[PDB]
Amino acid sequence: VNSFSGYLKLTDNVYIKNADIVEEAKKVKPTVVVNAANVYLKHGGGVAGALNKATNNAMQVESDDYIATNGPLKVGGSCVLSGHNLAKHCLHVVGPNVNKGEDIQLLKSAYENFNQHEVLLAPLLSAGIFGADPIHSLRVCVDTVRTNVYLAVFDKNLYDKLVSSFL
Ligand SMILES: NC(=O)c1ccc(O)cc1
Repeated sequence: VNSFSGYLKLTDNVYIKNADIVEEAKKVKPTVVVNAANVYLKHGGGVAGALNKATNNAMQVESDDYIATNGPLKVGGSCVLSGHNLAKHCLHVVGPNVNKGEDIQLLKSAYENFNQHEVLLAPLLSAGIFGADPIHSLRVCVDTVRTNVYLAVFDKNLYDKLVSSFL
């Protein structure tokens, strides 16, 4: 049993809810929240901007030190950093950004990072301002992630379309 409430069960391991990923983390304090990161960990907008704002910019300060030491992530890659006031840990995952011309085949590699964690609160990778089709992102998630993933879909309209089109 875990603390996640109000989710629709899609598969053995994938759950979905209409929720802003920022308010859900604050309520649940999950072990792992996933950030929709870029390779520079520049948390300007989208999910990353919202998560970072909720940490009062502490996520960005920690991230800048991580990049100064390690250099940029890979598209499809990840790093584990603090969850600050939102979670124990934040798994910063880089899905391909279609609005930068990145290979959508890298979305499966991105979701493979989730398998290193038994339970996660996450957004749909490469959705929103990353430009991918969220229906596709959900299909890759279901077909790639084997650990227990709780997806927060911000758009009520999109949430309803994802559920009603799910195979
Ligand atoms: N909380 C927000 O402002 C936000 C922004 C983009 C998303 O994809 C999800 C949430």
